[PDB]
Amino acid sequence: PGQTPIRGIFKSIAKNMDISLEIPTATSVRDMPARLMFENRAMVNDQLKRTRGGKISFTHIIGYAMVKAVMAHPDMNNSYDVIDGKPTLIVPEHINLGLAIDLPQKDGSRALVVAAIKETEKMNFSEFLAAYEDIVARSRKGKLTMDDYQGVTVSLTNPGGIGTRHSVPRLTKGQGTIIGVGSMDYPAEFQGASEDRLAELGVGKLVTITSTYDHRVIQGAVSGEFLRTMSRLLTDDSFWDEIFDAM
Amino acid sequence: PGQTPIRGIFKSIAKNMDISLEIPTATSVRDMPARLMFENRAMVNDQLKRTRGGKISFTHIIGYAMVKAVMAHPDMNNSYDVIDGKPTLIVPEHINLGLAIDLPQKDGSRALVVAAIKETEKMNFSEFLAAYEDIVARSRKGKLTMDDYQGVTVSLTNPGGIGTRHSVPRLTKGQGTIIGVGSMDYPAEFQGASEDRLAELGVGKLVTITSTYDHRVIQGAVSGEFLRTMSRLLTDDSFWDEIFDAMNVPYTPMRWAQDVPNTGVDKNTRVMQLIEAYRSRGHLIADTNPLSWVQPGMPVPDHRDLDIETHNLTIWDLDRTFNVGGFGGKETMTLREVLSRLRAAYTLKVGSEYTHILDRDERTWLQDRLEAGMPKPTQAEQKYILQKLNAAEAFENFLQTKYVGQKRFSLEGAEALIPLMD
Repeated sequence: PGQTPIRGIFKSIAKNMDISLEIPTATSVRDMPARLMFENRAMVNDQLKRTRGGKISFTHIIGYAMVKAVMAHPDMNNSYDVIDGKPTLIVPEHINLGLAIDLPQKDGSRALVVAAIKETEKMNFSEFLAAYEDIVARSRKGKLTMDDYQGVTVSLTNPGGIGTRHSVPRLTKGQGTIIGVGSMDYPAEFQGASEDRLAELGVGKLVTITSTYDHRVIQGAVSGEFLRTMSRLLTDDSFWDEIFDAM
Repeated sequence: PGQTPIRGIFKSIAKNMDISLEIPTATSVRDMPARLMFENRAMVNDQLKRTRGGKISFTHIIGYAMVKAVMAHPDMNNSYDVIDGKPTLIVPEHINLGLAIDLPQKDGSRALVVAAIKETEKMNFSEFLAAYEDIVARSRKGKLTMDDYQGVTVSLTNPGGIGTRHSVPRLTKGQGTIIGVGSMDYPAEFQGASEDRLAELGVGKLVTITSTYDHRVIQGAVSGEFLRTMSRLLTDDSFWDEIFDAMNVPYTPMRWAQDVPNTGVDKNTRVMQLIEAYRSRGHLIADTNPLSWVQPGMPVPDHRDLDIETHNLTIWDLDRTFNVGGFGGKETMTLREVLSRLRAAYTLKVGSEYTHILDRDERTWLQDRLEAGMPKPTQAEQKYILQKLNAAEAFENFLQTKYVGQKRFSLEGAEALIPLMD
């Protein structure tokens, strides 16, 4: 009980959130079928088991879909800055994707950091999976450099791990959009029904995806079209042929 | 039409909303099943009706759950301030819960104010309900002081009263989070379906809860875990045992489970087995003891036969209809009505044992008279019972007063013997 100064990484988190108050933001929300993800993921993991490989996750698949969507709609990768006292649009060279890694510290307090997968627009699924697992692996062993925390152009967060349905997050300075992935579960009006009855009707599972963007450089129509493309890819013949070919 | 200056309480509301522009905020949204709330609330209100008490609401239950959740995740009670020009985290002593009371004024314009229930982390449900009703009562009579509007640490709002599904509200300076409660209703794709069809499928009702927090001192993971805990409590065995214990209700609470298929032994067979169990063994849970006393060294008999789980039935069967074979003078009935009748006949102030009798005509005579119930007595009859009770107690007290040491073997404690013999 009482007052105590903020020190350390926590002070840095506080200062950045204060700076972020000068970004005008809007949000879009869309819900998508998730049945084909479950099925096709199971098929890939059966192949890996016989070849004594690993295991792919839902974040891997949604991550790759997000990259393909940004390529289809490049405006989602731009940002805003005032340079020499004039308004300016900034168009980067690469798509660098930031992952929200929740890592406990030596003290015993959780802190969130964003590490980057770099040069993602010249990768196939095999290459993408390797880069992802590289960042995660080095984080646990404590071998991340200062270069890994620089140059992020677009971010991904996953509040659906705990079981949140969707969120409205904050955007940090230097980026144009942040994407959020919600719970993959039956709606709550069906959480007491029998399996037999759900199977008869033909009820599937959901995933809800959000987009929070800077309104000085991205308009609503672009954000909507971005989410429509992601919805199409996760149920598309050509998308799953690429992944199967590569694995 | 035109321009007019803002004056009064409205000017204060305007100024505070302008100050609130300097808080960085984020929001989380989660949807939760609400069937067990409906069921267990009905059971509590039935107890209060017989004891000429009041009525509990959904805000009371969600309020109490919210307090328990903040205790489990204390970071949700903290706030931010700059003191001597340095950033600072503030950790309060108590959990003071603010209620959004919409009260019309003398003028005829509605205004919203936040009053506080104080020191909530050292309360049980009985105490909590009293404090809640205290604040509400004094608000209507216009007897709130200035101390009641100070020291709020966390707030609760209810936009679902009108029927809004969810909201994204503003956070005021001095707090860390605000919680919002949305509509408790079927989704809009089911608002034209039949009751019969919804009952067959097993569709329940929702409640959507939101959390808006200051991101300088609370992170997203904490907010998510907070909502996960609230979801677990509202469907938890131990949570509903506390509430039932505190309100003095004698039954076991309804439990949470999945709907089961009508396979193997049919469900009509199971409802007939439940009727037989209450007729045979219902006296084991009847309200026949004036004291709340269990003798420490005596064995307690098993009475698992009297809960619907042992007969493979669930909350999802309560509004379905079954063949009951003349029970209650009806050929067909719902499981809700069956349970109601059984409990009224075999679990109140009279407990009966008669199923061991071998003759069929004897059994039927007793069964018919115990299920019809006790007829309502006239006023003359009622006054006659009061005269006899008075005589009994008065006689004992007279002898006590006039002959103190003398041995008499009193009937105090058992004065109902006189009207029974009469």
